[PDB]
Amino acid sequence: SKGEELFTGVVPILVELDGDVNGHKFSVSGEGEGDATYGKLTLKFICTTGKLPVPWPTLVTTFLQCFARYPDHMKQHDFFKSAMPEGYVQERTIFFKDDGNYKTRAEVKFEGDTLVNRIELKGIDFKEDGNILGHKLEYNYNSHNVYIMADKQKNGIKVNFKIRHNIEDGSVQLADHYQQNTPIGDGPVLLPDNHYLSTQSALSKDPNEKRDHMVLLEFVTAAGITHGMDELYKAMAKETAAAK
Amino acid sequence: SKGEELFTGVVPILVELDGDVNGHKFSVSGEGEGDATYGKLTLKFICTTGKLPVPWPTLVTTFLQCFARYPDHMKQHDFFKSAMPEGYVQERTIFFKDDGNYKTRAEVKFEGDTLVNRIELKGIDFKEDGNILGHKLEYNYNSHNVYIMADKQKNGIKVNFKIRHNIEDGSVQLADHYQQNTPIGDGPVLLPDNHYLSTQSALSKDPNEKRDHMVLLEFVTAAGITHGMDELYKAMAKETAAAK
Amino acid sequence: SKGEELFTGVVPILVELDGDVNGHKFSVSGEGEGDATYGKLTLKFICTTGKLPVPWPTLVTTFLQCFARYPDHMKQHDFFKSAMPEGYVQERTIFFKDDGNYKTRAEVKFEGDTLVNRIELKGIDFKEDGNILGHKLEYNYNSHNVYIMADKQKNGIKVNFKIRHNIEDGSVQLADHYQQNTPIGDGPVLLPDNHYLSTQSALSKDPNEKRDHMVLLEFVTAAGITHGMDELYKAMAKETAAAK
Amino acid sequence: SKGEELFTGVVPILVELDGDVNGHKFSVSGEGEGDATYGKLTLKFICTTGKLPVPWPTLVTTFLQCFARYPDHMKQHDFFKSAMPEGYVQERTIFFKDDGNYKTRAEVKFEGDTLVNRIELKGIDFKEDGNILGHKLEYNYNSHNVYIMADKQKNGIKVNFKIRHNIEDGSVQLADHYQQNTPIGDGPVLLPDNHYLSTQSALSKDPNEKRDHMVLLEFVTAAGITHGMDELYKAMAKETAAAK
Amino acid sequence: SKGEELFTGVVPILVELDGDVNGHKFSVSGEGEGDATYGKLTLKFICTTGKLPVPWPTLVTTFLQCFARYPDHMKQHDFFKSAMPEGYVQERTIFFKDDGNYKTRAEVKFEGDTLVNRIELKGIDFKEDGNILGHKLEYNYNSHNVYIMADKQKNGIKVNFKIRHNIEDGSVQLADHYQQNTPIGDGPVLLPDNHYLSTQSALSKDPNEKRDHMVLLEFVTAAGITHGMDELYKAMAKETAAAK
Repeated sequence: SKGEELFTGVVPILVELDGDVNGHKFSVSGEGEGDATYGKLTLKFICTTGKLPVPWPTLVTTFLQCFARYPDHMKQHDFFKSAMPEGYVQERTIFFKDDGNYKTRAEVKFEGDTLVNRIELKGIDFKEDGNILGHKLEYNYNSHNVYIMADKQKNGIKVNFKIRHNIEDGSVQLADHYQQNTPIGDGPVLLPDNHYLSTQSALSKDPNEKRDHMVLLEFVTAAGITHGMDELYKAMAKETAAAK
Repeated sequence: SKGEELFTGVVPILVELDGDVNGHKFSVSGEGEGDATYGKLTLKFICTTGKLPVPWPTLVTTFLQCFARYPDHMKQHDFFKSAMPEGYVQERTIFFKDDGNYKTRAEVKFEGDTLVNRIELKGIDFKEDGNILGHKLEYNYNSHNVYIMADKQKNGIKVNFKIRHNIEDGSVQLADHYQQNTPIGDGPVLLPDNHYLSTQSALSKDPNEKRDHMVLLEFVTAAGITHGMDELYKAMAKETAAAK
Repeated sequence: SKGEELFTGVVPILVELDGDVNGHKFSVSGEGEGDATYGKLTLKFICTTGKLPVPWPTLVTTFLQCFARYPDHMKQHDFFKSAMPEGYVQERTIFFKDDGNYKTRAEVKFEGDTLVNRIELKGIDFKEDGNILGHKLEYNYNSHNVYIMADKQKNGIKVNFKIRHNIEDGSVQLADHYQQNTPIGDGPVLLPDNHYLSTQSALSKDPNEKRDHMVLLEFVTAAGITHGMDELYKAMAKETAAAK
Repeated sequence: SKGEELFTGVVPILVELDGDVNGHKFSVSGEGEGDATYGKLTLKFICTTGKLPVPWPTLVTTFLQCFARYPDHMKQHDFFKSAMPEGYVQERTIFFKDDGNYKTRAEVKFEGDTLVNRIELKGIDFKEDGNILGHKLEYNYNSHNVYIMADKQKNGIKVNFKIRHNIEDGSVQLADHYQQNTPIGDGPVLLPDNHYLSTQSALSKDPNEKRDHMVLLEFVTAAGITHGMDELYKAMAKETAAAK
Repeated sequence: SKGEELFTGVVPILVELDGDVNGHKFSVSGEGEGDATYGKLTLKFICTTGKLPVPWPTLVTTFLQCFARYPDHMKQHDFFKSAMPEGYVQERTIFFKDDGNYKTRAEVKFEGDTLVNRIELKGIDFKEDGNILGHKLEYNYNSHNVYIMADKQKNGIKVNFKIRHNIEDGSVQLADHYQQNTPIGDGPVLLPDNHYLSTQSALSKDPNEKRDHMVLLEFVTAAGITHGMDELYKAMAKETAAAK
């Protein structure tokens, strides 16, 4: 598509979030850059209202899947870039097992050269003695699979995945993500066949930063559709010998 | 600074210009809004004296750099907002290659909630057979780099840049801009280190408007100072593996 | 309209008020200037009968909406200037919650180069132990919205708004304003569609002045009617990329 | 070393090349996978600028020696994997006998899970009537020996080899390769003793692909250092009988 | 056949095994070379997971019958080489008398110049006080006969044999091997008549090796089909005299 051409180089990113979790109001601003050619993301997030009332790892998925690397054979399955520059609405409900939930609405689009992610988040039913409000999550991040299917009825996609959050004691806190993406523009988009994104993330701190913050490095590659060239490679491997 | 806090939301803008180019007297009034959080400007200019005697693209730079987006790591380099609300004087000489020049003086400041840009312009030595008085400039606008340095002696900044004006035949008309900004108030300002602003502009017409006018959409982002976190991101990229 | 042309520059203002509040007779004379191009008002009021028997903030709204700034796209909604120079009658009833009321009649018109506001005020049913006659109002002023609708039957406008008066203890004293304006002249006027005025005011004292007085600085901008150019700006923002 | 552990499974590969040969600008993007356990490489290259201005076989050596299979007894001689994940710089000059030369600079490293090869190529002094710009090379590939020595002075390796390119008429076009590899990271690397890599390659086309492209299947095994167990095997062969 | 031509010289071998015996997980990697012209095999196996949980002699048969020497008169009976380079699947159940069993699945094929044997092994019902988990097997190996018959129904062969494992006390532990081989490719293979392979093996240790390992030297020759030239040799032996 035309949208994919906007991602050939390094694109500046701006993330803005306004949240309420059990009545605790907070805001986060993030800046960084993305290089979709390598499915790469480098971002630094600052809590602009003081101390973040929830663990930073609970916000990773909320805080730009258009920066995923789609292999050549699978380029037609990239809904995210096809919706650009007009962008898309990304909606989620995140159910933390035996705890509360986050409900988010975001708009991801270009504002000049910048790719902007503006998010509204509401969290409810969190337990004061639980892992989230108890800040019992390790400051690290697992590798996940993000499952994508077309949602023809809504001219978009339905996305589902379970994130694993390591807890201090060695247990694992699960968060079930129900997601849907819909284009903002009225133009045609690419609707994909079933596939997935393979994610990997590193969390760190900027030693110079005094504000409550998170440094995120993330790599995302699409997978799940075959390139159906196994029989070609097999023929060549034979040919290696057919003459030898 | 305190001034930067005046730019967190959408700010109404009012622009007023009085000009004389080779004795042709004209006035322009502009209205719009700015959202510095996204380095974004939306303005509509009307020539209130009839037909504009010069091409609209020659007036773009004259017709609010306080609406630029300064990345978090570079906020201390934003002279423009630090001078607010008292404002600043912006002076330029614009030398059109092989043609005349414009000399401008403007005062940019708040008047209540409105950010006001009041400008005096004098143009001389323009050739009647030239690109400017000949109206040979295409109604479009290029992307430029605006170089900024501190001017400690004047408690302000010195700004320099060359704009490229596309001509009907495919040639390019250059305009060398020499600019200086000085605070109006007696309070301390932020004096920056060398950096630049990256600009992008779109010119259009309001199909309903009968008066001679210009619709301008502009995005400006500051750049040039590093965030010096390349070695941190490198350490995390290693760590991605150090345990894997 | 023709009337709007009388407001292009700085216009001198003269305000004269004669009042009776619970039988306390007083008079106020004000002088200043208005610059409607910037929706700006600068006035100094003197109580010419001695000590003012009521708090100065209760008289702010009574003591020239023709000095409001109407955006270009909304100029046809400016009743106030369309009635000039003949002027208009401005009538109000101001109901102070759990206290008395003011009933005012004013004539706003040009007398030579001067814009004159002559007012008759009667206040009744004020409580001697209340906030008004008790002088419990803070010497400051809030920002309000003044709602305007056409009153075709009377060839004028109906105006309604609630002012918030900060009280010493931190409570807020409300004053419900019911207003109507009718032209003095027999000529056609501009009757508007529903809109509002956004007001902001600063109260201060002249350190040299020995008389009971008030210094007022006020900015008023009309709003509420869209410029319906959001879809144009959206097209340009796309075009920014359509070629890039 | 630690780096060798990154190659135990199937690793995705991404290759990006930007070239200029006698002023003809071109770019190539390649994707595939490597399984160093079997010294195996499967890659598909696309010319993203249109028609490739040179024969595909001239680019094979330029377009990931870390995927070579080092026998157990020789694992300490694998510089390529020891430099990972930080990676290495690979520089070459390729002198085509009686024709021009290519000068290349590449960076081979991990970007998340992907092994990336980014290359800059400049070709000069090619003859318009010659085998290269004449496209007289057969679309096939010979088996070669790649000679490796330590370069202690540069903390890397020096590599030298001659490739044989079959020409339409039955002649053979030689290309002398002068190569050097240097680590990107500041950590210790394995510096080898003299050895070689034995290469075998098959070129094919994807019958479904409309773009100018090349499918490559390649096997590389290190050799040249003895396992010095010939005398042990000799003793066992004797023992086979010593009791019989 | 064509496949036999791949075995005229020394062929490098790579063996990879993943096993589970009574829940003990282990892996073995082997490297060596084969010279089928002389029915000769030289291999060194390393346990890559630590200590091997079973005796090395129990794994000999699991850890490349394509390296057998078939006499000239019997070349048509060599299924193993006829299946090359595509290779074959080799499946076994090995029943250790009065003890557990191993079930194995292997794929034997060329990967470039290397002959690869990749094996999955599962062992169950082994007695903790028995010879296998008790490590009571002598580190030596007997000479056996491997009986081969065509399996037309499966386009392959059925193989059966009993191995003799010397025990510390002088007893002999038997292992009944039930084997089947089926081609991986869809091309025709040589299906043999009934015959056998005569095997001889020597086990040793590499005195320099610190890892748990096994050095294997093995010779295998096919037999069982007569060359039917006994009557010719008899005629010549007569002729020796018929003239003398």
